[PDB]
Amino acid sequence: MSAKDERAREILRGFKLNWMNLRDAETGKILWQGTEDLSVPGVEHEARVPKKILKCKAVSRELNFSSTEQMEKFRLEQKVYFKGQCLEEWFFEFGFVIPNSTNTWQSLIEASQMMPASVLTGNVIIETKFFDDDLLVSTSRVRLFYV
Ligand SMILES: CCCCCCCN(CC1CCNCC1)S(=O)(=O)CCCCn1nc(C)c2c(C)n(-c3ccc(C)cc3)nc2c1=O
Repeated sequence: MSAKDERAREILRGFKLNWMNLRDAETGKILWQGTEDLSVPGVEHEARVPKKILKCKAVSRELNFSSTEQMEKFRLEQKVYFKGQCLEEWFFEFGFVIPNSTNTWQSLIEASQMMPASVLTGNVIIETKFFDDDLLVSTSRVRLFYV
């Protein structure tokens, strides 16, 4: 293959998403805790989160990942699909990743066009594109329910 395909596969085979917390950015209280690897591609993951998260002005997303491979510029492109059409796009950059390292990464998700939980629940899918700089490594998807 292009050998970039092989590098991308190398990075993916050595990557794990170990845990993720979603916090109310006002209090730090944990609204949702996940220990399963919801970055695995080729599946449609599901996350059931408390509907009150929709009333937080901001959510602090704190995750922990491991990577056997070095990355020059680990970053995410995330698309929020509502009823199959892109509603919002998020961009987050981690930067350099030491080979065989385990790293905690905090990002703030900030807010309007806010719809009720009954409308959003089961109709929101987050597509996450995992890049090292300009190299697309993987794409994973999670469907959100607001309970
Ligand atoms: C227009 C908005 C409509 C929809 C609601 C917006 C979403 N809301 C945001 C708040 C903001 C403040 N106003 C209220 C709403 S929300 O419901 O609180 C999201 C909680 C967090 C959503 N989330 N969930 C999971 C499970 C994620 C995973 C697995 N990965 C991931 C990371 C790295 C890799 C490699 C792969 C995947 N990233 C995830 C992620 O971002």
